[PDB]
Amino acid sequence: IDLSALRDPAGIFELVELVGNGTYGQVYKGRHVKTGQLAAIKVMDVTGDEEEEIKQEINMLKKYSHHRNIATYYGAFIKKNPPGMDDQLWLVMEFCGAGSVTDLIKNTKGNTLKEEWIAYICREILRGLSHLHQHKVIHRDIKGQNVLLTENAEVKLVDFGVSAQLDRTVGRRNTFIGTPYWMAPEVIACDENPDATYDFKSDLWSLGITAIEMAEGAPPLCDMHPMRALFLIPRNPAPRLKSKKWSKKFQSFIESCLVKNHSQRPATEQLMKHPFIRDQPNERQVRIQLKDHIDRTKKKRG
Ligand SMILES: CC(C)(O)c1cnc(N)c2nc(-c3ccnc(F)c3)ccc12
Ligand SMILES: [Mg+2]
Repeated sequence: IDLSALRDPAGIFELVELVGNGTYGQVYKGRHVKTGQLAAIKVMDVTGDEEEEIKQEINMLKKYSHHRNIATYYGAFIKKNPPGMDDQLWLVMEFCGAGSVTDLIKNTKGNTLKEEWIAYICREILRGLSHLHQHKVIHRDIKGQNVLLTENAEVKLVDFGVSAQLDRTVGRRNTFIGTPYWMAPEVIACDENPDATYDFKSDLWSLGITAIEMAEGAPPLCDMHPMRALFLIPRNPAPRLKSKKWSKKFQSFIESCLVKNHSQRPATEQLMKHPFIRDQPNERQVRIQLKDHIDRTKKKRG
């Protein structure tokens, strides 16, 4: 890509406010100057050292974010600064006004979501992942914070900042990256074993952890230092839901994502056939319930 070809955003997009109290770093609520359309705008310095990472992120946004379960890319802008000073890059995308899944859990009594909500959100994440995996992309940072909701309760993935683009379906990677509590054992192995590798199945493990996060309010081992969780994830039994209150169908779905040996872990197509994902006869009411929660939360703040 050509960063020099990018337009200055003045008169096109404007920054309104930093989002989520800094939880996502330099991500802003923005607005189109002419139409008033909202957007999320990620702001970064263009240093010569992060060129490959910036290119990977723009390429993912440009090529794959049109899918209904990914927050859509609107374009990129550059604020040029004088010689010796770093230019700033803006990546502009769809604004998911209802916030994250982590926020949904925080704003729900008992910090636990109903199974029917978890089935709906997991299916939408799996559809977004299936689209990415079909295009040889590994997201590598699936977690509740990167799963957002629109005001209409549509589910959208964000943040391609640590993603990978493979050359073949069976392609492998070895970068130790991601968020510890959600990381698959085979990704964790790359920190201390230089010969260890992984593949796209790592995203399905992260999805299973995200489902536990929605059910129990936090991923397993959340109450421990991340270095201790990294030590335990490869050696502990695969996580399961603690309570037997959950349906056997949901318990079975978690048992399916959370296979430690990734060679034996299912891909998205096999997981989307699971009865927990496949059978959703109340999805219309789930979306009404989610929209009612969204509307109430918006009113409660002021
Ligand atoms: C309302 C909310 C939860 O603050 C929001 C809303 N809409 C978005 N698209 C957001 N996007 C990101 C995001 C994070 C990392 N890399 C990105 F490319 C985008 C973060 C927050 C977003
Ligand atoms: Mg989209």
